[PDB]
Amino acid sequence: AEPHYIDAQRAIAPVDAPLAAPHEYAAVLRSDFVSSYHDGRDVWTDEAAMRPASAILHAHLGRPAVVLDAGAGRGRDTAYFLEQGHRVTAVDLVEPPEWAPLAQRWGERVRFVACPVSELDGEARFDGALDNGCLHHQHPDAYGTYLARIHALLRPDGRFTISVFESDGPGRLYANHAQRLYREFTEPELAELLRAAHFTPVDSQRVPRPKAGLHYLVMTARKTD
Ligand SMILES: Nc1ncnc2c1ncn2[C@@H]1O[C@H](CSCC[C@H](N)C(=O)O)[C@@H](O)[C@H]1O
Repeated sequence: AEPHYIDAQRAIAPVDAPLAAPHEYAAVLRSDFVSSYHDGRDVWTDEAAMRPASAILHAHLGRPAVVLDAGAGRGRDTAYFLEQGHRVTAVDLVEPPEWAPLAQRWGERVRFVACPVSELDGEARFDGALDNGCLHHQHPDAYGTYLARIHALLRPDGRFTISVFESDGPGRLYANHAQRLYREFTEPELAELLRAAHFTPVDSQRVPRPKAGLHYLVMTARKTD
């Protein structure tokens, strides 16, 4: 494992020290994201390779439905889902200004919550859920609880689409300069993670990131019976 650029601006380096505890890490996570959005360093928002994941989830729903956007950022995917007729709940640690014009355009069809995914209450509220680059930044000890919340929030026939950084070789854990964690996955590794979280993968796509010279891995799953 060697340091490498993960996006236009950020080089990430393999973690070699003991990780910050999950409680401390939550603050590191919020701090980096709020600074990045404030500064306009959210280079993911306008990356063209980020657009296929939402269309993939819609294809697996096939109808207007109720969709959770977990880690929704500025709302690009939320707008995409609303344009298909979905009702959407968008959740993020950081509330950006762009949620207001979206609320104006879509009214009661969109709901926004500026909270961690883990704070979402309820069960069986959504037909679909999209994680477009959120899970792969969580503390590894929090993957299970994060995915279990998604799993519980989905209805029995729910679909979950997740996009992560694709690894070249066995996936490793890295950190950016602000100490945000980045996990890259192989397809077997991501499938194994989902199966352990009681999801059964039904599709997976390697989405090129041409300007970054990398790929996203976009996997869709149902609940395991
Ligand atoms: N535990 C958590 N709960 C809610 N949002 C989180 C989170 N951890 C990270 N995030 C948010 O996850 C997003 C990852 S960046 C991707 C943003 C958006 N999905 C897009 O497609 O552009 C950031 O907006 C970050 O603030």
